[PDB]
Amino acid sequence: GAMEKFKTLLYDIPIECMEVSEEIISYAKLQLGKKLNDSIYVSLTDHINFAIQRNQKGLDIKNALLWETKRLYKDEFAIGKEALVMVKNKTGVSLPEDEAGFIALHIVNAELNEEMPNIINITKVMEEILSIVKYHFKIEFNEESLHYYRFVTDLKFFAQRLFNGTHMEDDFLLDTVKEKYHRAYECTKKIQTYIEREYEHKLTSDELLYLTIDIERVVK
Amino acid sequence: GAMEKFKTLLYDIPIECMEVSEEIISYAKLQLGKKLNDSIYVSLTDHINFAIQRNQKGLDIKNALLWETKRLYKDEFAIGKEALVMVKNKTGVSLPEDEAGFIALHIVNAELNEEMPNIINITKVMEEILSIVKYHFKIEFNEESLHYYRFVTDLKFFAQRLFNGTHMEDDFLLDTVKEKYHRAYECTKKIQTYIEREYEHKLTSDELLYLTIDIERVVK
Repeated sequence: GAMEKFKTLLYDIPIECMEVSEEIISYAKLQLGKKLNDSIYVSLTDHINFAIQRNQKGLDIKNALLWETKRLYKDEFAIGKEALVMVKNKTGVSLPEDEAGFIALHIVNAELNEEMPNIINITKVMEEILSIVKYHFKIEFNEESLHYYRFVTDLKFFAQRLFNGTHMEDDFLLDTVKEKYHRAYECTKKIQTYIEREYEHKLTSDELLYLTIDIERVVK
Repeated sequence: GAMEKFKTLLYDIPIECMEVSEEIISYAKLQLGKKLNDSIYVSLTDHINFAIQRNQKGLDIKNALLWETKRLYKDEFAIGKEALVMVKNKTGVSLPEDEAGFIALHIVNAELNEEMPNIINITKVMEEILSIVKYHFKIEFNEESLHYYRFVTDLKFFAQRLFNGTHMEDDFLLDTVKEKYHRAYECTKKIQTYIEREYEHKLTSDELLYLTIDIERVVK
């Protein structure tokens, strides 16, 4: 049919692919405890089928977002890791960890129809800090610059740490930027105080250093 | 059917969803010039359908990997951005940029059956630098630590810059870490020389600073 490709997989689907897809999703539902978009069954059936085909032809894939996925979508990644074990059990094929990341993203997609609290929290703090810098210097960001990319990535790092409750050193590296980049540091202090008072969270010396350099790079 | 969910979408698919899916994929193929897994038609039909449903019920989604996607999958993200325009043209709905990121990842998935040169290059350089640090200190990395996460993220940043040919300041921030973290800096110098000689690429003062701090944090 001319419209078959929009709604169904266009090939003879191996039963084993459907079996492992169901096994993975059953485990995902057990761990997450939330409803998942039924299309996850289609997406994983197809994904595992071609993941195996790639491995069989000697193509070892690489996932550019592997580490960020592991950190930001910890629960989905854990399921993705177990999924690779299930695939090995079913087919005898050992897929690279990179595939656990892609499986994790398929699960995230199936979860998009309900709010994701941790993501909302992290993005909220990022927005708040960006707002402080914009207002302090009365500037608009060049969101295409590599410096802005570094800045926003650092802010996500900070926000993640804040909501993970992870507790951590040496101010020697900060005392130096304080002198040369004093204007940027004035804003760093405002952010430090805001975060400590609003979230009872203390940024580390390293975070304050990165924040100061980031502000200097993006504002100048 | 008991197996329908593994191969087809389980609902009355709006014709408009298939229409915009085809429009987006036609453009993706025009821009990328490569073959795409036919399942991309199913994935995007379903994705846009629920993306619109989310918007209509007041759920504004957030994409935790938005910036990394924009940077690492530039071409796919550009298509994702244009896709949001096509969706607006078809339905009158303006989706958040976050959705452009998810659309980009669906495209990346459809491209996984052929090598992706840029990704291979970036990951190769990351591996080479990690190898230098491991061999220099005769250590094994605690890949679960936040310090390792920062380290590997920085390495990807460096590698991306290297293959993007992006040219950029002040060594004052490096002269300081040279004294306190001298052992780490000895390794920073080896990496700097390796990258300059092997790739004709010069790391910046900022990159050398981050690299030195990263090594100190991960080794100690």
